[PDB]
Amino acid sequence: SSFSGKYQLQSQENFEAFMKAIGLPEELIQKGKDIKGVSEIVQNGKHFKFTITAGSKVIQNEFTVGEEAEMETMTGEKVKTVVQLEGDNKLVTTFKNIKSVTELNGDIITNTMTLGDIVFKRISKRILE
Amino acid sequence: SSFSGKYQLQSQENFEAFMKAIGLPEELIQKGKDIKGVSEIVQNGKHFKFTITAGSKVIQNEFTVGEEAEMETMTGEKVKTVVQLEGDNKLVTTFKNIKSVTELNGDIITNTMTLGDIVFKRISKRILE
Ligand SMILES: CCCCCCCCCCCCCCCC(=O)O
Ligand SMILES: CCCCCCCCCCCCCCCC(=O)O
Repeated sequence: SSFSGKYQLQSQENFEAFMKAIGLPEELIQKGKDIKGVSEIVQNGKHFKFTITAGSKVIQNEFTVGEEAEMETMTGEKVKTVVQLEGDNKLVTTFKNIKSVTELNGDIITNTMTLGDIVFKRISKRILE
Repeated sequence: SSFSGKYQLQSQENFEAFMKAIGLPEELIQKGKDIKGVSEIVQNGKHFKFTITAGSKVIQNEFTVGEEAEMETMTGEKVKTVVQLEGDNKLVTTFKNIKSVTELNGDIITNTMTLGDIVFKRISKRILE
């Protein structure tokens, strides 16, 4: 129903391979790979505000599902894409050659980002306030 | 008693003035000045692990109070300093020309950094888990 909340990263798979493939500087990969930070989502209907801790960067994006949005990626590049709702608990988007699926299951969020043969997967858990 | 917790930034003063004074690019200042993120402290006796959300950057430092440690600053520079514990609720250190005081009262942390005539103050509140 609602994605809103604060989520702490629990585990992730293939961070280094994915970050190398998108061209992140090696120095930012090494300092960011072991950080387990907190991301915050604010949902108002179809409108989303994301404050994402990804490695050693904080990225803030907003968008409305189904509307074209301009989004900052991990490299700082801005991309124009549309985020779709699949079901009621999955956000799905494509940009460049990446497919991103954000799936909510109770207190667990799983983000899966596929780039060619690399699947970068983040599992986070809702902070219970 | 214990600093351990996740702390969400509530308010801050002189973020822009401090970041300009230490040489951060205006681009990074504008990106980060409105972010109200979560920082995490883990205390075990004299040992502290910090995961700090500072603007658009996440910085992860670790130190034992009273021992010289290398700490990453906002500029990416690693400084060697000693942090001391004053009482049970104040962390005090000085590096370059900055004095930093981190004070815990109840569930509120007040961080005050003084650089010349600029007092950079951050007020953050413990997330009640
Ligand atoms: C679509 C690009 C957004 C920014 C790219 C950063 C790479 C990681 C994105 C994961 C954010 C998904 C939100 C769930 C919480 C989390 O995993 O932090
Ligand atoms: C002294 C090394 C750290 C350098 C980073 C400076 C940016 C502000 C640091 C304040 C963190 C203090 C912990 C309380 C929580 C917070 O304010 O995020």
